[PDB]
Amino acid sequence: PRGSHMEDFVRQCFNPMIVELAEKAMKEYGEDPKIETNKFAATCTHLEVCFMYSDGGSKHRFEIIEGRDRIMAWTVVNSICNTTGVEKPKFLPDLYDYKENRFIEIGVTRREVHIYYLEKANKIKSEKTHIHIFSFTGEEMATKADYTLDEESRARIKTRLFTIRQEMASRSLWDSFRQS
Ligand SMILES: [Mn+2]
Ligand SMILES: [Mn+2]
Repeated sequence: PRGSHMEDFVRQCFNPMIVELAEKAMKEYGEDPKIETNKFAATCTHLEVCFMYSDGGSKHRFEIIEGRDRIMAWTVVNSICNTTGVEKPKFLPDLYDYKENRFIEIGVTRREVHIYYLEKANKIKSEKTHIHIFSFTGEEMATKADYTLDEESRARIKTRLFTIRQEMASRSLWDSFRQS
């Protein structure tokens, strides 16, 4: 195959359960983790960030949409919309907040945080879908300046993102990863 250094780093940087879910998500979209290795790394990163995020709240706060099968992911969205009356989002969100009663779109970008959110806001164009963006530089940006979780839970996410960046840069892999 294509013995890429990025593929072997991804498999040692993320735990096997995350790597397996990212592989299933890329193949479900008809893409190869062995060839498009940058999206392989990004898919694993978005996955771990979403799971660290759901771990920050109370025991029953979040329903995790990301990481499920696409058909079942929309099934839980139906049950949430049909039991709480919240409008149906057009695009698949990542979580649902049972405390604040809204869906959450979590993004991870290598550019400045207001770039990615500005694109996500245009694409979403829903209504109450909360947007929370993280950067690889340590910045974050959320809708209405409402960051949902307290500072500690968001801080350890920022620390992990910068650790992944350092490990990539130490392997001469950060430059190509940033240009995508
Ligand atoms: Mn998602
Ligand atoms: Mn997202």
